[PDB]
Formats: sequence, C-alpha cells, structure tokens
Amino acid sequence: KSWVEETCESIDTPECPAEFESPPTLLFSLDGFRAEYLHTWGGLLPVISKLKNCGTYTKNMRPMYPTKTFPNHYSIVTGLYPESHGIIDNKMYDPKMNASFSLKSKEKFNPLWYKGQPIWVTANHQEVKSGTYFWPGSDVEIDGILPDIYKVYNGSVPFEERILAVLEWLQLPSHERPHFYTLYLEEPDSSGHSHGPVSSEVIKALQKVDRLVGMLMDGLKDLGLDKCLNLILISDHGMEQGSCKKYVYLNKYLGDVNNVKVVYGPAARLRPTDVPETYYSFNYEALAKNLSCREPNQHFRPYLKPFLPKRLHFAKSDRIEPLTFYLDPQWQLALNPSERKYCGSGFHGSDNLFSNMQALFIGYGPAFKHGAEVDSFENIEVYNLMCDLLGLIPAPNNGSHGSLNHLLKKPIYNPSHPKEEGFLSQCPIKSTSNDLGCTCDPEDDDIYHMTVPYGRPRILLKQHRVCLLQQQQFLTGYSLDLLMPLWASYTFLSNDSNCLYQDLRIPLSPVHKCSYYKSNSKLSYGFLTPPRLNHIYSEALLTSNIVPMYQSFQVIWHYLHDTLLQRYAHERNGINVVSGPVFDFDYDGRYDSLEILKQNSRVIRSQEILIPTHFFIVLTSCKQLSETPLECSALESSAYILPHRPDNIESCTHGKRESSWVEELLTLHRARVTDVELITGLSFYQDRQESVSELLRLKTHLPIFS
Ligand SMILES: *[C@@H]1O[C@H](CO)[C@@H](O[C@@H]2O[C@H](CO)[C@@H](O[C@@H]3O[C@H](CO[C@H]4O[C@H](CO)[C@@H](O)[C@H](O[C@H]5O[C@H](CO)[C@@H](O)[C@H](O)[C@@H]5O)[C@@H]4O)[C@@H](O)[C@H](O[C@H]4O[C@H](CO)[C@@H](O)[C@H](O)[C@@H]4O)[C@@H]3O)[C@H](O)[C@H]2NC(C)=O)[C@H](O)[C@H]1NC(C)=O
Ligand SMILES: Nc1ncnc2c1ncn2[C@@H]1O[C@H](COP(=O)(O)O)[C@@H](O)[C@H]1O
Ligand SMILES: *[C@@H]1O[C@H](CO)[C@@H](O)[C@H](O)[C@H]1NC(C)=O
Ligand SMILES: *[C@@H]1O[C@H](CO)[C@@H](O)[C@H](O)[C@H]1NC(C)=O
Ligand SMILES: [Ca+2]
Ligand SMILES: [Zn+2]
Ligand SMILES: [Zn+2]
Repeated sequence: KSWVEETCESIDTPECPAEFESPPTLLFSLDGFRAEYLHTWGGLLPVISKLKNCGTYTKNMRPMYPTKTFPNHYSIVTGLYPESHGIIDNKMYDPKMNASFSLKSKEKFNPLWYKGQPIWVTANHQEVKSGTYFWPGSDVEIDGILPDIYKVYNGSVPFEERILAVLEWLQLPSHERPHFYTLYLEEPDSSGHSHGPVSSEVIKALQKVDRLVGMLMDGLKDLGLDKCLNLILISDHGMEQGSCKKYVYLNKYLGDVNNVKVVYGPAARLRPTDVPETYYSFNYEALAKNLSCREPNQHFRPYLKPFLPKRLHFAKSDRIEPLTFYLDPQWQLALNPSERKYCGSGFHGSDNLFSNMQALFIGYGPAFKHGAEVDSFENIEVYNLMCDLLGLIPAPNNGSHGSLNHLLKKPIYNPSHPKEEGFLSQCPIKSTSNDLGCTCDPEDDDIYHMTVPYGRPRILLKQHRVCLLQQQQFLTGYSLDLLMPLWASYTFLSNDSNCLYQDLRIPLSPVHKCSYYKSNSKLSYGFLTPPRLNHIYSEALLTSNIVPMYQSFQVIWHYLHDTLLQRYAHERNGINVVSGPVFDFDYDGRYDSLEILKQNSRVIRSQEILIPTHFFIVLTSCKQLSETPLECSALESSAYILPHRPDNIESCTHGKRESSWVEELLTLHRARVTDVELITGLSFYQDRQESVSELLRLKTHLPIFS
C-alpha cells in the first residue's frame, strides 16, 4: 500500500532508523500555489489533502510584498521583510551600485544583493549540514557560506529527478548527511501564468504536483523515514487573472516620454532614465501629484515611498524607487503596451492582503500536530520555526519568535514579554496657573482597571521619561521629553470647540494655549480621547489630551469617532480604544530616536512643534458578544496606522462622498498590533490571561481583503 492509500498515524514520538539522531527538515516549495486551490480542488488532490488532514494546516498564509518568487522565497528562509533582506523584486535596480537585477542575469549571482542570513548559513555556523535544490539564494554564497550540497538553478531539470536527488542525499553517511533540505517546483506557477488560475492546465498542474509529492512520501516510506521527517509544504504567492481591459498605461497621462523607467506589474515602481545622475535629483513628488485622481474611479494610486501603508513594510531600502504604485485587484500598471509581457495572462504581485495572493502551508511530521487547523500567519514566521526544528539559535529576524508554538507538539522556545525600559515617573500638581486664552461656552484603582482592563501599555522606549495621568474616563501615558501624550486608553461601551483646560500635572507649553491656534493655519490640535464621552466630559478638554493635527486629518479623525466608533460599539458590544501619535520620519517601521526626532521638529507659528507622521488606534473587543470589553474571555483586536497628511489627495475626496473615502482609508491602512508596537515602542496586553505565545498570535494578525 502506497503512503496516500494508508490512513493517518499519530507520530507522537519520532520513529527514526539507526544513524539518525533527530528528524531532518525538508522545505518543499510549490511556486504559484494559490491558497484557494486546496480549498476548492481538495477532492482532486488526494496526497496534499492527506498531509493537510494529518498535519498542521492554515487556510491562508500571508506572503510578503510584492508577491513575487524571489522576495518571498528569500523572506521565508531569512524571516526578514523584503525591504531588509535586499531582494525587493524579481527585477530591480540598485542606484549605489549602478546595476540591475534579473533572474536570467549575471548580477543574480552577486553576493552584494543578498542581505540578512538564510537558514542554511545559520545552520553552517552551528555545525549543521544542509542540502538544497533550486532555492533562491542557494546558488549565491552569502557571508562566504554555501550549503554543503547545492545546485545552480536549472529549470529544465525534470521534477522526478529533483525528488530522487533529495532521496539520494538522505542516504549519505551520518557525518556527511545534511539535516536541512529544500525542494522547489515551478508548478503550478508556470501553468498559472499561461492559462489562468481557473483553467484545465492548472488542474493538470495541481494533479501533477500532487502525484509528485506522493512519490516523495512513497520514497520516504521505502527508506523507512515516513515517520521520521518534518515536512513543510509551502508556496511563495498566489495567482490572479489578468485582463487587457484592466491594465494601466502611464503614457496616457505622460505621453511617449523616455525620461522615466517603469517596472511593470501590479506593484509598479518608477525611476528616471538618467540614473544615477538624477535618481535623487528627480522630484517624484510633482509626478506623483500629477498622476493622482485623474480618473473618476481610478484603479491605481501614486505613492511616495514613505506614504505607503506601514503593514507592507516597503520603504526602507535603497533599491526601492521613491515612487511606487498601489493597484486594485486584477489590475497591472506599465509605461507602454510594448514593455509588458502580456495583458490577459495569470499574474501576481498584488497586495499581500488580497484573497488570491494567499499562499500554501502544510506542516507534517513528528514535530507537527495531526489534523490541526490554525489561523493565518506571515511567511517571515517560518524562519524561527525551522530554527526550532533544527535546534538553531535564529538570526535577528522580523518574526515574533514563539508565535507559532501552537503548531508544534512540544514547543522548543517559550517566549516572554519585553521588559519595560522606560523611566516611569509621576506628575503631581506643581505649576498654577497660566492663562490659556480660551473661550468656553456654557477608588482610583477601580477607575484604573476600567480604563486599561488588559493592562497598561508598557514603555519599550529607552530610556524615555513617561508619566501616567489618570482621569475618570481614560488613562494617558504622557511624555516629559516630548511634552505630549504617547498613548491614551479608554473603554467605550455599547450605549453611554476653541475651549480648553490646563493640566496642572504637566509643564506648560506655548502650543497648549488656544491663542496659538488660528482659524487660518491648516495645522491645529486634535483629541486622542473624544470629548463627547458621557452633559459633556470636561477632562477630555485637558491640555494633556491634545496633539498637533492637520485640518484635513480632522475630517478623518472626527468621522472615525463620531460615526464608525459608535457603530463598532453596537456591533461588538463595546470597544476598548488605545490611541496615540506616531513618529517615524526615517520610514523604517520602528520608533525614532531622540536624535532624529529633533532633526524633524519643524517650527510653525513662531513655535517649535514635533508633528506626528501617523496616528495609531487599536480596537479591542470580546470574541463572545455577550461580554463587554471589561470581561473578555478572549480578545478581538484590530489596529490601524493612519497617515497624517496635510491634504486628502490619497483619498480623492473630490465628489465629496465623505462616508465612502474614509472607511476605505481605514481598511487600507489596517495593521498588526505588532506593527503599532514596533513603530511606537509600546507593548500591549501584558496583563492579559492568555499566554505570551497566544498574545503574539493575536498581535501579529491581519484580516484578508475579499
Ligand atoms: C526587521 O528585522 C531586521 C533584522 O533584525 C531589522 O534590520 C535591522 O535594523 C537595525 C536598525 O535599523 C539595523 O541596525 C543599524 O545598522 C546601521 C547600519 O550599520 C552600518 O552603518 C554605518 C555604515 O555606513 C556604520 O556607521 C556602521 O558601522 C559601525 O557602527 C557601530 C559603531 O560602533 C557598530 O555598532 C556597528 O557594528 C558597525 O561596526 C555599520 O557598518 C547603523 O547605521 C545603525 O546605527 C544606529 O544605531 C546605533 C546604535 O546601535 C547608533 O549608534 C547609530 O547612531 C544609529 O542610530 C543601526 O545599528 C540593522 O543593521 C538591521 N539588520 C539587518 C540584518 O537588516 C529591521 O529593523 C526589522 N524591521 C522592522 C520593521 O522591525
Ligand atoms: N533560483 C532561481 N533562479 C532563477 N530563476 C528562478 C529561480 N527559481 C525560480 N525561477 C524562475 O522564476 C519564475 C517564477 O517566478 P514568479 O514569476 O515571480 O512566480 C519561473 O520562470 C522560474 O523558472
Ligand atoms: C551606470 O550604468 C550604466 C549602464 O551600465 C553605464 O552606462 C554608466 O556608465 C554607469 N554610470 C556610472 C556613474 O558608472
Ligand atoms: C538543465 O537541466 C537539463 C536536464 O538535466 C540538462 O539537460 C541541461 O544540460 C541543463 N542545462 C544546463 C545549462 O546545464
Ligand atoms: Ca524610525
Ligand atoms: Zn512565484
Ligand atoms: Zn509566477
């Protein structure tokens, strides 16, 4: 009986043959295996389905941006964002090197492109042999290290020969036998491109890849290793059906120009022709503004590199062009119709939150649970997972180590909460009482636990001075070094102007007085905590609850609290809200140091002001609608990092449908709670009853579009 014909068998304890001390780990990749494939064509894939039913499976695995082979395949083995490991796209360019990158090119084998530290390099430093087969970055030597057994990429090599090659390596002597293995197949990406996600060719491809995996499992069985191997069946990205009618050509707005170069695709980037002579000299801002809101329902959008949604983490790299394009699903962008390969073929590279861009993940073996289905997770989390499977100390990556513990029978690493590095001090009443120049028209522990029911946010800032200011409706973490609130937490239940009051607990600043704010200047102040809470709550009009805010953002901020927030309280039976300013001028996704904060502190209206680049807001509710946010058994989190812009060009307000463009902006700039943590230096939910690993799972979560 073949392996696919046999039923499920619990591998609680690894049954390894002699000469094996511990189960090896094989990374089997199926390029272009969209997540919807297994959802829909499960009855046609008996081998893949059994690995799913007897292993650890996830409906959707979220890949990196852009959704391309090389960036994702390299992000898997490095656990790094594409902006950090160097491989931004299949085709890219480095200005500082004056060299282009391509799959079919000599620059591909240049070690100056590959940053970070892949798993095979990590394994080598800790005396662990590795045998790879056609994995991106295996041909090139990183840090002067090459896998003990490698093969320079040759797509002409038959798949059946690739499997046998790995099977031959598994038989090597105990001292010369690799402990980590990789496998790569071009299917069903190849068939996906030429005929589309919904075709007879992909079905034939899926069945082909399915039988090929069955051959591997039969091969493992004949070697007596079917219950002694950890298998991770993964993919790089999904597949979307392209159309000729749904394509964007830049020439229609620019003309047959030759001063700009466009890397075509659903994730388009733009660089000048005179490069690197005018790589920085070229002002992209004008071109971006000249391309925005040209169509009534435009399916593309010009984005300056720091203005992209933070969830993508696609700014802090030299190779990424300062001008990018975000496109709607099923849409690609190019300069001229000649540059593009084809318009009506299957493509990928779209937003990583799109339904069809989702990838595959199946963990099978003694280390993985049997028939366990978990929630979605990013591919950068797999790096740490493999380190635990190979007994390796992971290199510094972007994955939350320990967040995938629920996949393993016996988890190896037990994570802990980050210690508070902040210098927590107290702010008593000391300075009474200045004139604010404002016109106003006519015990403690119980209120604490009510405002921060999951625990106060911890200050990961080193070594920032923070005070805890308690009110009757909210608790705010105030900064003494920046003289403004870092965060404000409050609970909003299902059903419950030019005037201000001086907070005697904080030092007075010239920007706290209303006389500072005129009706002419676009810059004003906004509240972190809505004043219409619970008559009218007056402590929300405290000076310590205001932050510098553009008038254009107030359009979004008011609708967020006056309309959406109240609706969410009815739908989710109340919400706990934590809000605050975000300062990331270096667009790296992490909080700025005191040094760079002072460099970006503008002066306006004769006063020095540090204005936020973004504003974060985290919404927390109960998974059980019968419970209020003060009595959650399990949490329901959703975070947002909203861009603080002087205007609303990104939204195309023109037509004046306020209720439409705002919600679309919120959903677009949704982010992981971890993303908010990383960019603000705060830690949430530390006093929550669930374990750290569970809380990591919660904070690293993102909803899939469509
Ligand atoms: C995802 O995960 C990845 C990996 O963890 C994260 O990527 C890492 O980000 C950090 C923070 O940005 C990076 O650290 C910085 O490294 C830079 C560059 O290093 C080089 O910089 C100069 C080259 O021109 C040079 O000055 C440096 O030379 C020495 O510098 C000091 C001297 O004592 C020494 O410590 C170094 O070892 C070098 O010998 C160096 O060649 C560096 O410029 C940054 O310095 C900042 O911080 C230091 C204090 O540590 C401070 O003194 C400086 O003033 C400055 O503020 C900083 O060290 C790191 O390189 C990244 N790692 C990888 C592998 O990419 C990424 O942040 C994560 N992303 C997200 C979204 O979380
Ligand atoms: N290691 C590699 N080196 C060069 N090309 C590769 C490698 N792996 C896959 N490819 C090619 O990349 C293409 C698929 O990439 P993608 O279109 O982004 O899904 C196919 O043409 C593959 O043959
Ligand atoms: C940049 O690269 C191009 C193409 O190889 C080359 O023609 C040019 O000389 C290079 N410029 C510099 C500054 O070296
Ligand atoms: C690629 O692999 C095929 C099949 O083994 C082989 O015939 C061919 O020689 C290889 N190409 C190169 C460039 O070596
Ligand atoms: Ca920063
Ligand atoms: Zn691919
Ligand atoms: Zn492809």
